[PDB]
Amino acid sequence: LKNAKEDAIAELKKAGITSDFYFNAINKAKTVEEVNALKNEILKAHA
Repeated sequence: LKNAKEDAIAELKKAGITSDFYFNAINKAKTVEEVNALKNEILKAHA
């Protein structure tokens, strides 16, 4: 769970997401699936 969130946040920075409640959802993410869900949702949303 630890590094997953960091890779997600990093990948968002790569995607071009600099909006910080999303970083603080990802850091609150209870499960890895939820981490991925957030990342994929944000990506698809901005896409």
